Amino acid sequence: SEFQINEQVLACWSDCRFYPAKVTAVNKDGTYTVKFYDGVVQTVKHIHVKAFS
Amino acid sequence: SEFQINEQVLACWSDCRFYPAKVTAVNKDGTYTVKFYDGVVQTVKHIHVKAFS
Repeated sequence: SEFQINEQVLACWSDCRFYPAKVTAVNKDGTYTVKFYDGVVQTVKHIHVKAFS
Repeated sequence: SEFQINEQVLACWSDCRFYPAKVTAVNKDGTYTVKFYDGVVQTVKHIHVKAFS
């Protein structure tokens, strides 16, 4: 089951730590476009993100 | 003290884990160009890599 647009997830950043990011796009190739709080955007594989609570 | 070209370090990858990578370039802007075992190249800040241990 895929995370949905506008949904918050934990995404990995350059410091090898996870931060909350908002799914801005779900792609057919099995990736997500996510946006961190500071506006930084990145594309990541579904398996590289996880639930956030 | 900066890591040097050809020197190996631990670099962060998309799965938020560290893997051994070879420093292929030391840049004036304080970043490294590193190459993982599988040939994957990425540019990272100095503070985002650590001694290969």
